[PDB]
Amino acid sequence: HHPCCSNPCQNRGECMSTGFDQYKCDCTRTGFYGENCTTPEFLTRIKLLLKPTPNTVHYILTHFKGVWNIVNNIPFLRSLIMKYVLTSRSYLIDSPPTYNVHYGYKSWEAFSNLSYYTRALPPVADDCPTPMGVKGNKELPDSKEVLEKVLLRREFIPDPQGSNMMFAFFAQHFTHQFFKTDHKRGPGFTRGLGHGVDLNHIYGETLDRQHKLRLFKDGKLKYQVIGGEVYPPTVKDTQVEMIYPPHIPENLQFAVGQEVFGLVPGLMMYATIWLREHNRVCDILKQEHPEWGDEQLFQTSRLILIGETIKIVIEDYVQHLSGYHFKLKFDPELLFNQQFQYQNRIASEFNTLYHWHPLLPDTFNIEDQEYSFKQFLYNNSILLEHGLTQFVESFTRQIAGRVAGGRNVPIAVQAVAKASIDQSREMKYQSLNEYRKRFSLKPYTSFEELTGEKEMAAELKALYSDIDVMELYPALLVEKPRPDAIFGETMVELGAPFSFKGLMGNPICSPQYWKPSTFGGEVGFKIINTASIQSLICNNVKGCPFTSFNV
Amino acid sequence: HHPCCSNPCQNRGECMSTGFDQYKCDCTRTGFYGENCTTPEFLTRIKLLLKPTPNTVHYILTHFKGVWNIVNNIPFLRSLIMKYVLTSRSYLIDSPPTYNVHYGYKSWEAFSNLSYYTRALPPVADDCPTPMGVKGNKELPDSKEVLEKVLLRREFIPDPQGSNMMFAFFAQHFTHQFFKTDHKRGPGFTRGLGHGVDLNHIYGETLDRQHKLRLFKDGKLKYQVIGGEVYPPTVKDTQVEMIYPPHIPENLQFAVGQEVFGLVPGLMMYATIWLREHNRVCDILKQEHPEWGDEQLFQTSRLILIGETIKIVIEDYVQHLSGYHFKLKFDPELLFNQQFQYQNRIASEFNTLYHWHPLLPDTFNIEDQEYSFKQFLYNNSILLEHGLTQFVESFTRQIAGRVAGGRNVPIAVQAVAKASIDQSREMKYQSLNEYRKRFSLKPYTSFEELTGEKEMAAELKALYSDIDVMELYPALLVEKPRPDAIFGETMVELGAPFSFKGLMGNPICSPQYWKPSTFGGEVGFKIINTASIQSLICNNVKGCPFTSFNVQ
Ligand code: COH
Ligand code: COH
Ligand SMILES: *[C@@H]1O[C@H](CO)[C@@H](O[C@@H]2O[C@H](CO)[C@@H](O[C@H]3O[C@H](CO)[C@@H](O)[C@H](O)[C@@H]3O)[C@H](O)[C@H]2NC(C)=O)[C@H](O)[C@H]1NC(C)=O
Ligand SMILES: *[C@@H]1O[C@@H](CO)[C@@H](O[C@@H]2O[C@H](CO)[C@@H](O)[C@H](O)[C@H]2NC(C)=O)[C@H](O)[C@H]1NC(C)=O
Ligand SMILES: *[C@@H]1O[C@H](CO)[C@@H](O[C@@H]2O[C@H](CO)[C@@H](O)[C@H](O)[C@H]2NC(C)=O)[C@H](O)[C@H]1NC(C)=O
Ligand SMILES: *[C@@H]1O[C@H](CO)[C@@H](O[C@@H]2O[C@H](CO)[C@@H](O)[C@H](O)[C@H]2NC(C)=O)[C@H](O)[C@H]1NC(C)=O
Ligand SMILES: CCCCC/C=C\C/C=C\C/C=C\C/C=C\CCCC(=O)O
Ligand SMILES: CCCCC/C=C\C/C=C\C/C=C\C/C=C\CCCC(=O)O
Ligand SMILES: CCCCCCCCO[C@@H]1O[C@H](CO)[C@@H](O)[C@H](O)[C@H]1O
Ligand SMILES: CCCCCCCCO[C@@H]1O[C@H](CO)[C@@H](O)[C@H](O)[C@H]1O
Ligand SMILES: *[C@@H]1O[C@H](CO)[C@@H](O)[C@H](O)[C@H]1NC(C)=O
Ligand SMILES: *[C@@H]1O[C@H](CO)[C@@H](O)[C@H](O)[C@H]1NC(C)=O
Repeated sequence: HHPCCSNPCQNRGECMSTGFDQYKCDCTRTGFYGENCTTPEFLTRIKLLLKPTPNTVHYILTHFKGVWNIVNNIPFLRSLIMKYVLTSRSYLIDSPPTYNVHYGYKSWEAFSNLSYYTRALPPVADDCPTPMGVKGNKELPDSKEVLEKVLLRREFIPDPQGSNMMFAFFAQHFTHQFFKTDHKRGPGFTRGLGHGVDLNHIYGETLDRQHKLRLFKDGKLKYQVIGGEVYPPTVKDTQVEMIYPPHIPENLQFAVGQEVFGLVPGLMMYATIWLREHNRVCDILKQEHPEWGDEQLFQTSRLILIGETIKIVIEDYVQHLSGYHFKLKFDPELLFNQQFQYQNRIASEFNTLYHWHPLLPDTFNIEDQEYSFKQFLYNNSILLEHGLTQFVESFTRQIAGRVAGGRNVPIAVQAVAKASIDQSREMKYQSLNEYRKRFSLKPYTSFEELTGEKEMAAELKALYSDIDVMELYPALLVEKPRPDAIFGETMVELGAPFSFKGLMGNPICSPQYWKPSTFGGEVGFKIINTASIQSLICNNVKGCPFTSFNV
Repeated sequence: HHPCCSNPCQNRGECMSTGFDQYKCDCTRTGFYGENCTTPEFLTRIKLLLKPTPNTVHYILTHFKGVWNIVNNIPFLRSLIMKYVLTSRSYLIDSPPTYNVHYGYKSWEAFSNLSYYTRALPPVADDCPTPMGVKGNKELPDSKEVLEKVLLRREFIPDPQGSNMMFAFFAQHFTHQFFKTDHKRGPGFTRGLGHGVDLNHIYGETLDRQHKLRLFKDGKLKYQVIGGEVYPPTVKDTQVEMIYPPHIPENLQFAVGQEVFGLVPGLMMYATIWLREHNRVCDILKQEHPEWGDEQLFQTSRLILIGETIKIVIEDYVQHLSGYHFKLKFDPELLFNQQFQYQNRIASEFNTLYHWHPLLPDTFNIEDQEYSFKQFLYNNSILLEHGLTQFVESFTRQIAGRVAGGRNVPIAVQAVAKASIDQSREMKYQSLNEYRKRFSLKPYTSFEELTGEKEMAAELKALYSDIDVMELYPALLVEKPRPDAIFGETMVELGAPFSFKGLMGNPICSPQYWKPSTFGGEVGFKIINTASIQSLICNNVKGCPFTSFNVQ
């Protein structure tokens, strides 16, 4: 079998076979040397002794509110701190991208083929004696057993950080522009060839699909008006393929950028909000530029909406998730003096970690109604009956479920949760602790240390036997959360690098794009730099209801 | 008409319409302010006072040969100079890329659509009152008149720098991996979706083509043996589509990565050399890794060959071309402490400036024979008859034409030269002087200053009237060359930025790829760092004939 099965190279060393049963480690630029890149250089010794742990930093960022208030109101310090956040996080990501499901060594095929998700760690070789390499049993524990013992919800565990349904559907809507798995090809393949925040979930992945969705007047998107209210246009009207059960009434077959968005009325809420926003921006730009044509109005609006999305994601969405007293900032200018690659490739593991199915409530509570999953799935009727105002008001009030801490996956989505385990096994994922080491974390030494608890830990110990073969996805959902937090350490420490890299790595953040002229002048530039989730809803929802990502 | 037609914004300022009759210039990070970004900031004033002109820097690099001999032997100093050559040139390129033929403003379509060539300068708007904007006549001069008066070869003018036929065909072979115009769509569109040095002209653009060219044993490419010599396989054997006229027999239909390489035996020469190199590297890698399979051997060989190619392009090809006494260096590590984007998008203007048709000779001289264009085109029998050794020996000593200086396009490719002018106009290119300002060069004030001469200058003046409506491509071919040199100023100052961006921007040059293990260990890595045109030929051509890019 492959000599690198045991994962012998440490500290980001590269393993290469040199014979049938011999390997070598390439310690180039790791700060380490020796056979396995474990002997630190003198400079690395001092860097290690002085580096605070992720949990220490977390404690500082979530405490001393009085100091942060001062720091937040001095732009020089705010910028300084945000600059460090962006750079230190992004440095953990290979960019240009490296491995994928089929390639555990660098290759031109792996670099150039955009159909693959990329990989932060190379897959376990096909001939390895063990699923995780050399450690553990000949098979991983049964998929269903792990799910039932440790993942499935008994009683609803609300998020202590206060995340609501506005946050939960935003997460789903937003991420489904870059997590679009090509199930025809396999779990390691993507249909999102733009690999980032391109807004294909609004505009369509292809030019053919985009042009069917456009009005070709004033830069706007097609729409229908039901009950005086503006909604996405119809499948029949546009000839835009969508996924719908055969029984859905013609006029509730809404056509939007992303094919799967008719599945959940919560996604159509955001789909409707964003379509209105685009046409609102068209109106603004037509005012500033009576001379512009349909095409330029459309493209400029799209760039503006990308900017708005990135702004909201950092300053409202990640801000909420973090729990920090420090106010995160969206400012491309922070990187203009830094080394940074304005490109992104979506990683399979980033897809895997974002399976936040525990966020889902037991029922979806609109106005006086409480809908079960069966009633809510594929029911755009609910959206038309209640309206966007009521949707926002209700979902702002409804608490979401806790992700870490264990046992909070709703049984309605049990098949999806199991699929996450099975597919990551098909894609030969390395172990939790291998991923922790990859992102500068200390490997867990026991199951009890993972869960901060005894019962689930005991169950897991019987199932996996060795902590060093525990699986990434299940561990993320059972991990001891931070104090009164939605996530545990591994979720934050892996997720933040991928996230900031996808956000800042956008062409619009690059110096030749980050100018008012790109967005139609100061007016369009202002729309981006003052965007918020509140103003998104205020501008596009009748009655301007209060909203936020917390209850 | 569009308010920005007159290109009012200077120094990289971006023009935006603010009404039917009005514009605004965005001067962000240009170092200038004011209505048209022409009022310099204080720091900018100092920088402009102490900045040498491209001409004086060229002088320094082409003189003081003894000084440069010392400099070339001081690793620290060589690194410092080479580092500045890379950075100062690269900042002239937009990366991520901006405009294209359909988009004079920034847009997601322009950014994300790999089928377009990008544009260093936005096209002239569709409703502008003149082709160049506001200046000059309603119509440009007849391109046939321009071609005939100042472009067409009278007597052959040899290159003073001594470029040979090895250099001319290497240029053609190398660049045709990334200049692959999509004629079914138009001249602003490409088929090279990799936009750089991916070696698709060897391995194929798509995975289907690659798999048909591969042997699936030992990482190797399919081949055939003719008279004990290794050549590419046939169309019949691979089912690989190639462009060949009907009269070409089955056995002479060689199949290579790039569809058009059957056109020219000089191209098929390099195709055969590089196929041999691939299979040679596979042999070496199998010796180091008897445990590896076919797929890893193929892929790792591809990565090494990409390395070899960049190494050769910088240290042999650009070196010869530059005329410098300073030794250029391929070293990715020079950029590791620098702000640099490891990505590339091929620019339409880079394609246009690379139409070096004056390089071509009147006849192709192999051993005893002198083949006309008609006898040479599509005639791979010439290659089998003489062999690679005689091809290398013959092309090494045959001189190429001078590109700049006028009247040196061979009449055989008359139609191709005219097409370069026509297509430029079709793609709504801005004027020569606009492109010069775009690259920090002084605009020419007269046709005489452009040509350094009187006869062609006056003909051009009668055709164009105004120096500010002179077109880019004709100007490059008529421009006053540097002393005893192949190119004029505009060719080098536009060409170099596009070039180093394409070479260093390649993912293998990035810190995570530039490691011995990417290339299968220290042996594989050393193949890259010791690669040269001579060694490529020595290892792959029987007898190891001597070669270089100059006649000597
Ligand atoms: C954080 C947002 C979020 C939530 C709340 C969520 C909870 C829900 C939910 C309840 C309303 C429904 C009806 C769905 C339905 C689906 N989810 Co999500 N999943 C979410 C983010 C994801 C991710 C991540 C994937 C995997 C990527 C993929 O398959 O495209 C996913 C995939 C899907 C798929 C494709 C099948 C597969 O193989 O994964 C279906 C169907 N969906 N999930
Ligand atoms: C620098 C290398 C080089 C040389 C020596 C060269 C000299 C020669 C030559 C002598 C052997 C032959 C037979 C050809 C034949 C052709 N050249 Co070149 N051209 C070259 C680089 C180009 C470029 C640049 C173009 C523009 C279009 C493209 O490459 O897609 C070109 C285009 C072509 C085309 C049609 C494509 C188009 O213009 O759209 C033909 C036919 N060829 N040319
Ligand atoms: C990058 O831009 C290319 C040029 O715009 C584009 O190719 C174009 O695609 C359009 C729309 O798909 C094609 O137009 C089609 O229109 C109707 C659809 O009903 C059909 O009847 C026609 O057969 C036709 O295919 C054009 O053919 C084509 N335009 C060209 C070649 O100039 C690419 O699609 C873009 N690339 C991506 C990835 O989006
Ligand atoms: C910056 O813009 C240019 C536009 O090219 C210039 O406008 C020109 O000024 C001429 C007089 O110097 C006028 O005849 C005419 O209005 C205009 N020319 C053309 C061809 O449109 C502005 O003067 C200049 N502004 C500044 C402040 O320098
Ligand atoms: C580098 O790593 C290898 C493998 O991880 C180490 O070799 C193993 O060490 C353990 C000691 O706990 C033994 O049980 C194994 O049998 C050893 N051999 C193999 C082939 O796995 C090696 O010691 C490390 N080298 C250094 C210098 O630290
Ligand atoms: C990217 O990779 C995929 C998978 O390797 C390629 O799809 C394969 O293409 C071959 C030959 O074209 C088919 O025989 C296989 O069935 C495909 N594999 C699948 C569908 O999983 C794909 O062609 C590559 N993309 C590009 C642009 O080269
Ligand atoms: C591909 C484009 C990327 C878009 C970004 C998508 C999602 C961002 C949100 C969550 C990512 C997952 C975990 C990060 C959790 C908290 C962030 C705060 C940590 C920090 O700030 O230190
Ligand atoms: C994808 C791009 C690949 C690179 C293109 C390959 C070769 C470029 C060769 C010539 C380009 C035009 C003019 C001359 C360029 C450099 C000469 C020395 C100038 C310098 O060094 O200061
Ligand atoms: C409500 C749906 C959840 C079904 C899970 C039951 C199957 C897994 O068995 C679990 O064993 C655990 C031992 O620690 C018990 O604490 C759980 O109650 C039990 O569910
Ligand atoms: C041999 C010296 C070249 C003279 C320069 C050409 C001047 C115009 O010669 C033109 O070029 C072509 C050449 O066959 C012909 O097709 C045109 O009919 C002819 O007008
Ligand atoms: C559809 O949703 C509506 C709410 O308007 C509800 O009355 C109905 O029962 C739902 N239908 C199904 C099949 O769930
Ligand atoms: C092709 O070249 C061969 C030499 O190998 C020569 O004999 C023949 O005449 C040429 N064919 C044509 C059509 O010019």
